Amino acid sequence: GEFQRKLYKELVKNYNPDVIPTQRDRPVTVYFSLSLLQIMDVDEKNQVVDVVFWLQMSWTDHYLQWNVSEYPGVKQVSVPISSLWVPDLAAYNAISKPEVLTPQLALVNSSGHVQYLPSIRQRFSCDVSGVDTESGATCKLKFGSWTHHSRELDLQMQEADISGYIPYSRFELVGVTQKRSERFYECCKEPYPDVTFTVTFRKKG
Amino acid sequence: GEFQRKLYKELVKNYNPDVIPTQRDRPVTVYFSLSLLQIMDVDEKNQVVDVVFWLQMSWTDHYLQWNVSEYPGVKQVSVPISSLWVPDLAAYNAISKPEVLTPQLALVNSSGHVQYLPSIRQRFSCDVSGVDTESGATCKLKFGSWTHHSRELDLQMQEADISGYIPYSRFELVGVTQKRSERFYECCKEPYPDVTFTVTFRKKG
Amino acid sequence: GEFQRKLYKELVKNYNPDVIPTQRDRPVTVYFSLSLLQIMDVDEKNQVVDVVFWLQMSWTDHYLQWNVSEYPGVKQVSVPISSLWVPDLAAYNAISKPEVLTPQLALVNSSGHVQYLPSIRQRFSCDVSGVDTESGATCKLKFGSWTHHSRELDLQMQEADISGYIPYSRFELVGVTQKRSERFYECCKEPYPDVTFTVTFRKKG
Amino acid sequence: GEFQRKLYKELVKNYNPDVIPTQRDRPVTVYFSLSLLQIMDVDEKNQVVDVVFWLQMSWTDHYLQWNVSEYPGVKQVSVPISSLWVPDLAAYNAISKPEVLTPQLALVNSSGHVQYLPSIRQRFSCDVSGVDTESGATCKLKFGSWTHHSRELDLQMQEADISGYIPYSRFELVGVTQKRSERFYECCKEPYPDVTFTVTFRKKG
Amino acid sequence: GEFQRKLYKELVKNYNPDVIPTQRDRPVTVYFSLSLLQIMDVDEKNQVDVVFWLQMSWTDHYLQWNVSEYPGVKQVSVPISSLWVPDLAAYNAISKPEVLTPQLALVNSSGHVQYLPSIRQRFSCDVSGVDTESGATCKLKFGSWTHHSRELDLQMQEADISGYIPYSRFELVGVTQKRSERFYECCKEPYPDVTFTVTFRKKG
Ligand SMILES: *[C@@H]1O[C@H](CO)[C@@H](O[C@@H]2O[C@H](CO)[C@@H](O[C@@H]3O[C@H](CO)[C@@H](O)[C@H](O[C@H]4O[C@H](CO)[C@@H](O)[C@H](O)[C@@H]4O)[C@@H]3O)[C@H](O)[C@H]2NC(C)=O)[C@H](O)[C@H]1NC(C)=O
Ligand SMILES: *[C@@H]1O[C@H](CO)[C@@H](O[C@@H]2O[C@H](CO)[C@@H](O)[C@H](O)[C@H]2NC(C)=O)[C@H](O)[C@H]1NC(C)=O
Ligand SMILES: *[C@@H]1O[C@H](CO)[C@@H](O[C@@H]2O[C@H](CO)[C@@H](O)[C@H](O)[C@H]2NC(C)=O)[C@H](O)[C@H]1NC(C)=O
Ligand SMILES: *[C@@H]1O[C@H](CO)[C@@H](O[C@@H]2O[C@H](CO)[C@@H](O)[C@H](O)[C@H]2NC(C)=O)[C@H](O)[C@H]1NC(C)=O
Ligand SMILES: *[C@@H]1O[C@H](CO)[C@@H](O[C@@H]2O[C@H](CO)[C@@H](O)[C@H](O)[C@H]2NC(C)=O)[C@H](O)[C@H]1NC(C)=O
Ligand SMILES: CN1[C@@H](CC(=O)c2ccccc2)CCC[C@H]1C[C@H](O)c1ccccc1
Ligand SMILES: CN1[C@@H](CC(=O)c2ccccc2)CCC[C@H]1C[C@H](O)c1ccccc1
Ligand SMILES: CN1[C@@H](CC(=O)c2ccccc2)CCC[C@H]1C[C@H](O)c1ccccc1
Ligand SMILES: CN1[C@@H](CC(=O)c2ccccc2)CCC[C@H]1C[C@H](O)c1ccccc1
Ligand SMILES: CN1[C@@H](CC(=O)c2ccccc2)CCC[C@H]1C[C@H](O)c1ccccc1
Repeated sequence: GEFQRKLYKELVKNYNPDVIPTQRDRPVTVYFSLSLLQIMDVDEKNQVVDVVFWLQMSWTDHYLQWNVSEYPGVKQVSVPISSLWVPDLAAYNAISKPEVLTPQLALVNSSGHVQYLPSIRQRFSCDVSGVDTESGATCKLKFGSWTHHSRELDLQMQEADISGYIPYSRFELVGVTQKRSERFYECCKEPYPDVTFTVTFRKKG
Repeated sequence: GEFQRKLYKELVKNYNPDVIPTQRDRPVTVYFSLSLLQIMDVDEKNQVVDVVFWLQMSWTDHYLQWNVSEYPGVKQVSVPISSLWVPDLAAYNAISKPEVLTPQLALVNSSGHVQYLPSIRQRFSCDVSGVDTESGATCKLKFGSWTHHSRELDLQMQEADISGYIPYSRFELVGVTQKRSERFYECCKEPYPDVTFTVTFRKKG
Repeated sequence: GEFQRKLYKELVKNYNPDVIPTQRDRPVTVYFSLSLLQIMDVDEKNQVVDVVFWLQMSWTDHYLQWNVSEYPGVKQVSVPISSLWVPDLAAYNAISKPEVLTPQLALVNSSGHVQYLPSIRQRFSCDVSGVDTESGATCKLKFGSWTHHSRELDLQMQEADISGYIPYSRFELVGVTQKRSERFYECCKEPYPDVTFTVTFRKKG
Repeated sequence: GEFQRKLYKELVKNYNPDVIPTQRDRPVTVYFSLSLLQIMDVDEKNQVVDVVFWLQMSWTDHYLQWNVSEYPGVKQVSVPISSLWVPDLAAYNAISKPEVLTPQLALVNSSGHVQYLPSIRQRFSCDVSGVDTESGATCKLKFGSWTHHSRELDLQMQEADISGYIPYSRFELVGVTQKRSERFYECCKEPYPDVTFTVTFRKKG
Repeated sequence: GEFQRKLYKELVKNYNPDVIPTQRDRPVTVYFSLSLLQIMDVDEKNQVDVVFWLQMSWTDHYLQWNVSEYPGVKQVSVPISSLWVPDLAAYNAISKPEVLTPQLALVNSSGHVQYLPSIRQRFSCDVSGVDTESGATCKLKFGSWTHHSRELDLQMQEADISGYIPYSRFELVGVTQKRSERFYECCKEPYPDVTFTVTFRKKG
């Protein structure tokens, strides 16, 4: 429709995707979830794990809301992420650039709530020593904002999800636990929240 | 291509390729089919298939129609996909980005019917255990829109053909099946359709 | 440079690189040749041949012509292919993207004749069964417009060249034949021409 | 506050990111530091070392400061590095392109002080012969500006950090030492500074 | 600096990087040299890998300024996007060049440009004699892909083997350089190429 086209036009007007959408007194709450899909490979020589996982990120961008009466049918839109602000979450212990497997698009409803849900393949540093033992190996996948502290970006975990782990992998996914931490570095005065997903796994047999 | 040069300007005038071209608010019906060309490799350790395949996607974009009496010779135009809306179809169980082998061009006729026919190479998660057996290994290649539900994008399948499959391959096709489904996700209130290409194959011998 | 600079401004003005420069009842004739330089590898398990070759494409684009008197001294210009229309030739049986090795520039003279001469590495589907037999293996490299039928794009062979084939190669180049075909598809009224290069080769024993 | 939005647009206004922000014929002082995270691999045949490290770069950009009373709650911004000048530091003995593992953003505070802190994977030419010996192997990681001399870009080093080295690597990090050098080249009229990080390491066992 | 900022603005004004800055209707003279830093690998089966420092320099008359008008500014560092660069091709490369260094050129007030990319690239070569005492000899052939010798005058400077790493498994026996001029039965004018010949053998 032309309404959806006017709306797309207006969402981008006077909008800078480099500007985190805070409102004074308020940090941007970003809800964050990682679903492990497949353990692609263990490098026992170089201490590396290769994983495929589904990230779920959502937050409210209040510069992106619209009155639905002015845009009758339009209740959500699908938008390329280059055109809006997205959390600068970094994989603290990645040793490779992420390979995004899915279309780089976000959903946005009329309250300005954004949902961005990439599927990603990425290699991480990990001690994979015990992978062929009963206890298994344990990898920490650690994520957090690279440039935004707690009072700018409040990173929130959502519940752990192993439901997506492929059942025919040569690795048995023993468990996944998660932890949110606020670290002080002393670059900065402010703490930076990070979310850590702890994956325990072992060779089947 | 004098009339052709005039047409190309009018088509891109006030056109936003981020916007799914609904009307009513009809879903855009998208016709989808996969023709399998070559099974490039099986990874029995990591459970992956490497395949080369030919997609056929077609849909009607109503903003892309013209009066043919106003452009005498012009029945059809060849257009970069970067300038028009294309379905955001994702391979749900891919573990690599799709590698597009063919020119990224679509054919558009005067009533707005678009055809995009890329040949593609891509790796998928798959249990390839029984590839040495006589019942062979079965891989599900699942495709669907990433951000559009049923009432926005009506994904319909067109019939499979295996005649494109290369005959001098080390794998033989034992079975092929396409099938459309409509599932709910924890996600959304609207169902999302998908098309699943199920292929069964084995080592020759 | 004085008139060259002004001429470059004019060639891109009112010019659309997406529009095939046909005229009513006049296809764009595209002269096309392949010169094999080296056979990098043969994959007998996966049925792939890895080749380096030089393509030579030439055609006339009447929108690219100019009056030499108006630009004295300027008889040809070197132009990035991104800025002019180029033939959308695809490698039909390629299983990888082409790796263009040379600068992506085309030479254009004042009557609009374009020459584009890329050196390319690409991998193709092929039955290399006979590579160690020295009746040899035979690969067919197949090329054609992906979106223009023969009354839009008139694909013409020119005599192939093997003088450039590497003499110290692991593989002995037995011979190369070329063939222009015109094939119909159940889809379209108009046939689509292709050029196929048949290369026969064998390991040096 | 929409003061962040106001500030960003002022920062990029009348600003060129290709221009090093010198004042008064005074050089831009760039403070530089390297923290070694992991030695991914040693290639003893081709004499290559593969490493992941964290660079710290900071400097003052006088064009990028703002009076904080004019933009109330804004004390620092997060900014894509393509919108501001950043040091063109190169690894002089790298044998691969640097792979940047983190978001390409820089922090900037109101007095124009910038912090850019990429984590990076890169391979370096290095004599890795002694890696099995007790004295280990020694690799110079040599960095400097590619195009700015001492009087434009005053490269200074802060102290390196081995506290980030992963404890479960197959290589023990014996030590990292750093040294700042400055030399004339016969090529150019002005001298160039460089910072070299000398890494000693051996195989556990 | 504010002088630099407004100088940059002026250099790119009306400037088209696609246009070889021929003046006059003589060539742009392009000075060209190669410094071998490391032989990374040989593929004796497929007959093929090196890391080298290219040096290129030429005058772009469009890029001159008067230093009186820009007091401090004697040279600037610009992205090579923003200016014309030689379309030099590696005639026998079998891979795309991986450019290791920042893509920046130096330009001085006379419009003299220096572009010194460090590059890793694979080349076709008969490496079969590599273990032998006579070694393997490889040719690295470079030249303009679209400009003939009266648009682009390719000239070679002396080669630098001082940068070759001493701890390589290959010993660098010798390097020579030659400028040639070839006519192709197609194109009126000749096209000049500079070819660096590299002889090297396995140590031990
Ligand atoms: C766009 O998507 C977002 C994400 O789904 C969506 O936002 C959510 O909206 C609901 C309802 O407006 C929010 O729920 C509210 O939160 C507060 C405190 O957190 C509660 O107090 C509210 O609660 C209720 O209890 C009342 C009793 O006094 C009842 O009368 C009332 O009915 C409520 O049951 C309320 O639940 C929710 O917090 C947000 N979530 C986020 C992450 O913001 C938004 O509505 C969508 N936009 C549109 C236009 O649909
Ligand atoms: C543009 O292409 C479409 C698809 O090939 C043509 O449409 C079909 O037309 C037949 C009869 O006209 C219908 O029975 C089908 O249901 C149509 N299919 C779809 C998907 O719409 C259409 O005729 C072409 N337009 C022109 C002007 O030739
Ligand atoms: C532009 O280039 C074309 C192609 O090289 C020139 O045309 C050829 O002209 C020769 C004689 O000059 C003929 O023998 C060939 O058969 C032509 N080839 C083709 C493909 O047409 C053309 O003359 C050039 N124009 C100018 C003004 O120099
Ligand atoms: C911007 O950041 C810089 C660097 O963090 C701040 O400066 C340092 O402050 C300490 C404490 O007074 C000094 O000892 C250092 O010498 C400063 N470093 C530099 C490079 O100047 C600076 O204060 C910040 N600006 C504002 C407005 O907060
Ligand atoms: C710009 O650079 C060129 C080359 O680096 C300078 O030119 C040269 O002048 C010296 C002595 O005057 C000669 O030995 C060189 O052979 C010259 N080289 C060339 C290419 O002409 C030139 O002077 C520089 N411009 C300024 C303003 O310093
Ligand atoms: C970037 N840094 C915080 C800011 C900060 O610490 C910092 C900033 C500037 C200078 C010095 C330190 C933000 C959150 C990430 C953290 C980075 C971590 O050290 C790190 C670096 C490299 C690999 C793994 C982890
Ligand atoms: C992408 N997602 C739906 C959209 C959506 O989930 C969603 C939308 C908005 C918010 C939260 C979730 C569209 C239909 C597919 C489904 C994805 C499937 O679970 C999936 C996830 C990861 C790998 C493979 C498959
Ligand atoms: C793309 N196709 C023709 C058009 C067409 O078929 C077509 C048109 C419209 C609708 C459906 C199909 C144009 C000429 C090329 C041909 C390609 C060949 O099929 C093919 C497909 C996959 C691998 C190798 C070859
Ligand atoms: C690039 N070079 C200087 C420029 C310059 O030398 C030069 C300039 C002009 C002409 C000839 C040489 C600038 C500062 C860095 C220095 C680097 C080193 O040379 C080098 C080159 C190649 C590989 C490793 C190291
Ligand atoms: C491309 N060719 C000249 C042009 C030309 O020959 C040519 C032009 C037009 C028509 C026919 C041939 C320009 C200068 C470079 C030269 C290169 C060499 O051919 C070549 C081709 C492929 C791989 C290696 C080398």
